[PDB]
Amino acid sequence: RQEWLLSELRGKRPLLPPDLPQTDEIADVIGAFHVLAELPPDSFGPYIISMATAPSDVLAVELLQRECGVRQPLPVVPLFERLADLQSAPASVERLFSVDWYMDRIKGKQQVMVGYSDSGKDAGRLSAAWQLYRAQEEMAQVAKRYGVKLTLFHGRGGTVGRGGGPTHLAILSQPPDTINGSIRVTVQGEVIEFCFGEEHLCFQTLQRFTAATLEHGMHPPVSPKPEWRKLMDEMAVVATEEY
Amino acid sequence: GMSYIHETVWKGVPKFLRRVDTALKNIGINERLPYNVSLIRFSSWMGGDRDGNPRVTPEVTRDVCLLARMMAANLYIDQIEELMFELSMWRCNDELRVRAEELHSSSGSKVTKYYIEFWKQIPPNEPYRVILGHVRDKLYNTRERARHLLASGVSEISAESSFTSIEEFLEPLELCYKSLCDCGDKAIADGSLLDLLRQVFTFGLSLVKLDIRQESERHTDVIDAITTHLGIGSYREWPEDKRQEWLLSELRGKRPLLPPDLPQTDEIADVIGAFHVLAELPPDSFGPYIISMATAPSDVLAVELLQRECGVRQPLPVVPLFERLADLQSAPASVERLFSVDWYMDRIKGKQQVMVGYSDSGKDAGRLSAAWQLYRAQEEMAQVAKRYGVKLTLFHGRGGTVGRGGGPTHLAILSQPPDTINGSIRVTVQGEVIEFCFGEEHLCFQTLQRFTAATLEHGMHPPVSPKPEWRKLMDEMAVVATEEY
Repeated sequence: RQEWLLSELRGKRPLLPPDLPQTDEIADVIGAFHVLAELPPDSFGPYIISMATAPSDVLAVELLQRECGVRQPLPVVPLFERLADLQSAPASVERLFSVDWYMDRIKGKQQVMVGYSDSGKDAGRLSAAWQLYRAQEEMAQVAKRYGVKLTLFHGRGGTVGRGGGPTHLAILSQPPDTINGSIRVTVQGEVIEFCFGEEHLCFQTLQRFTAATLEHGMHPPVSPKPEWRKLMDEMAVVATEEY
Repeated sequence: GMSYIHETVWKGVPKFLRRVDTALKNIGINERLPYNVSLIRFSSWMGGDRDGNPRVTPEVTRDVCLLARMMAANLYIDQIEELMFELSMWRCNDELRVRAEELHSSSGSKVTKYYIEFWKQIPPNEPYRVILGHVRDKLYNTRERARHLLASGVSEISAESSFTSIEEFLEPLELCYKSLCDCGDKAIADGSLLDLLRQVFTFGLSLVKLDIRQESERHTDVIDAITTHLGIGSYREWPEDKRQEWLLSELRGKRPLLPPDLPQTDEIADVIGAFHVLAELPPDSFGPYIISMATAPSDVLAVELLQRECGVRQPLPVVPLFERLADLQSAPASVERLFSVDWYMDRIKGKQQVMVGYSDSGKDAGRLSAAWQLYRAQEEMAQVAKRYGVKLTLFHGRGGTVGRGGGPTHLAILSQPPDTINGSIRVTVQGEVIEFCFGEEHLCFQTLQRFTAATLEHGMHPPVSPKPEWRKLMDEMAVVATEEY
């Protein structure tokens, strides 16, 4: 997949065939790619590939996008949500930084979302929670190694079950040196009423984020002790087992 | 050249046939000639032929081919407008009765005050006037549709609101005929109705089909730039067997070759342009796509590619132009080599056509040599086809003066090898001659008469085949002639 896609991306000759048949599904996706072509570049965020698993997953949207004609190809970002993908994530991320082509189009910046909702679904809460830590822990290191301004998109839910909880507490419970510059966070419907229902609520919400986020940078939390690390890893498998 | 169509040939054709009917009955055949059959058809090169003439840009074709469609639309209206006045019968087909009633409740509008005749809604009491009227209205949008298209960029008038195909225009007409013949009144059907029906088959929706021409070395430029750019060699420097390989792989393929980032050129584009327009306009408004000075079979394929690659619904057929002496000799060669390509031979579907030029042939060699050479050439070519079971039809590039292959029509047909016409032939009416042949009433009637009478006879009573003796002397002389010239 990587081999082919990569060469195809370096080619000059078209691909998407006119006579190509189309499912009620193969259309809903190819059409969407066209709407992005029309609308202005400033009105779009990134293209997030749910259930991201391997480096090809990204390269595929990198292609489909140019093969459907797009001025400013939205940036593509992986959504490692299953425990399996989370563990492998750090690899994927490094691989993508290995492909000269990508590294050049990346321009030094890179984003990657990480789900909490489904993540805690396959594996227990404790396990998922711990895994996510390591996830962003290593990912950062990888990035850092290639000098990439990796920023993480946090798919936090409304309930503790989907990664919910007090803003500051949360941002606090994240590996030191992973936030610093930027951070993205979701506000699941119900939470919007909460976090931005009143004016005093809004002001405080803005207050919370910018504050918490500022501290985590200049006053990072403590890095777990080897002993803690080990015992965590352990309780990790035991928590999924019973799960 | 159009002036003749809507001034003498338009109302001529129908009359010519009426006589072809009277003749048939005089020989026993108590049946008119089916209106679907078309004894004579008119095509044009004005706007399509762009070989060596830069002024015929791809837009020129859109314009001329659009304007011509408006003229047809216009002509037919005068036809229908009156026809309505004639078919005032009420006794109709069980089938027409339905078709009519539906259009009655569907219209419901009658406020068309700007209509000189048949302005308020037509009662279903007059079945045919009902359907005819409908056909007329759709005809107006067809005329206006084109007007706007020509005037501005587009038209408010919808596609479905107008006639886009000949079948769409025949179904209603044909209906009336059947209805009439069925409910008795056949004679009344065989009247103005029969005439209009014939016109539609002869003239269609665009007065005349339009041929297209362009020396192949241009098609080579385009294909070569496409390969160079994509990083796969220079199509130019490719050996004929190589080109046939690549070109055939492509035709078989499914993945697009035409890169959007392709570096255009006034000419590299001027040619792509042409193809695009071919896609825009209807499939019917065109004739064949001729390739000047095209030799090897790769030359016929390179076009088969570009057509589809530049997106063409019903890609028009390709026909070579053998004119220079040399090309006429090695003519049956390239011909056979071309029937040897499975893909081609397969999409061709038996029918094949090649054009033989009469001007340059005797320019480089004698008139005698050339005259004999064109005979031999189209003689053999007729077998290289008969052997592969293909209905090859010849396009004769006959001029005005004998020096360019001209001369009396019946004599010129009679001078053609036996068994090489069989009711299928295309002949050019070079500028000046158009005046000569269709300038007046009787004049036009003679040209049509002459052509069909000759072509008919040349088939059922062929000319003699040259005795071995003659052939030898002829071949020998031809040499002396050319050596003398």
